Amino acid sequence: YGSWEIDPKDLTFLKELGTGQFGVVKYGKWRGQYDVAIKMIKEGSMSEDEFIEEAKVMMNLSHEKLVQLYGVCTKQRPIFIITEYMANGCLLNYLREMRHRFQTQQLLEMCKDVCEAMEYLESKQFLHRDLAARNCLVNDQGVVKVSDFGLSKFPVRWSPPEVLMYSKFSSKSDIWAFGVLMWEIYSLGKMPYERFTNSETAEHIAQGLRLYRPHLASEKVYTIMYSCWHEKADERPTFKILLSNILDVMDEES
Ligand SMILES: Nc1nccn2c([C@@H]3CC[C@H]4COC(=O)N4C3)nc(-c3ccc(C(=O)Nc4cc(C(F)(F)F)ccn4)cc3)c12
Ligand SMILES: CN(C)CCCC(=O)N1CCC[C@H]1c1nc(-c2ccc(C(=O)Nc3nccs3)cc2)c2c(N)nccn12
Repeated sequence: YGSWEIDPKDLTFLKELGTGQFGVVKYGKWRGQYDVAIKMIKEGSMSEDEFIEEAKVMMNLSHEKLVQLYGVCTKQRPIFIITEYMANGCLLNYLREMRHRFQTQQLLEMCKDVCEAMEYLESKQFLHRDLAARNCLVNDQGVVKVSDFGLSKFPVRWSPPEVLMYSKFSSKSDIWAFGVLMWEIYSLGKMPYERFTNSETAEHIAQGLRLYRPHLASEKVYTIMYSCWHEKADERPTFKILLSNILDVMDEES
């Protein structure tokens, strides 16, 4: 993989962070100085050679609000993925930690960070295909970044009606999921439609049921997340519009 190939001799493992979706993740250093996360691609977990379109995606996409790939160690097994280190870990766990006592301006900033990454992915005509708080990470400064981008159990509770009924994926199904991710942020990590199963959620969504306004979301913030859930996909905003709406609310409320 040319310049993306990292020499595993340059890595030093400092602590196991936990079992990531797809293998063990560890905090470590590159050439003793740079902080990195090291994902060990689990042995025979998914397909490899042909499935390495995910590395082509990680190697061609780059944004300040996307978790950055630094390199790979593929001349060995298990394969290592070296990425930017996100000290506060997964957004969903970060939201659930009641000790942060978040103010609403901090929650809207988390939405803006994700919206910026998504406007960038929209501009490259790329679909995340699993946008949710579980796939976002938080760095030491509280900056949220989107990870596992377009990786590749179906995320029923983040899907619009046309996806659940017809597998109609579009930029608008990522808009819908983003509205659900804003709801996860403003509810401090509640499971969307927490009283329902996936099957009950799909039928209620087809019937026009929508997630309620979380207590911490103002009417203006709620209007932004609710605009992502229009039944007609063409009536949902673009990520550029959502970003301008979020910036307007931050200037007004803050
Ligand atoms: N960069 C990270 N920093 C800190 C913590 N991190 C965790 C924690 C694991 C334990 C759970 C538990 O608690 C918590 O906070 N969690 C988060 N995962 C990642 C992380 C590291 C690397 C990747 C990664 O390699 N992504 C990738 C890989 C592919 C590829 F190549 F394999 F196809 C394609 C697309 N994306 C993903 C997440 C990171
Ligand atoms: C050489 N000097 C700078 C040493 C810096 C220290 C260094 O080399 N480090 C520190 C951590 C692991 C290792 C490492 N980092 C990277 C990397 C790649 C892209 C961007 C980026 O920002 N890309 C963007 N693309 C578009 C927009 S921004 C940032 C970093 C790479 C790489 N491509 N191959 C091998 C090793 N690599």
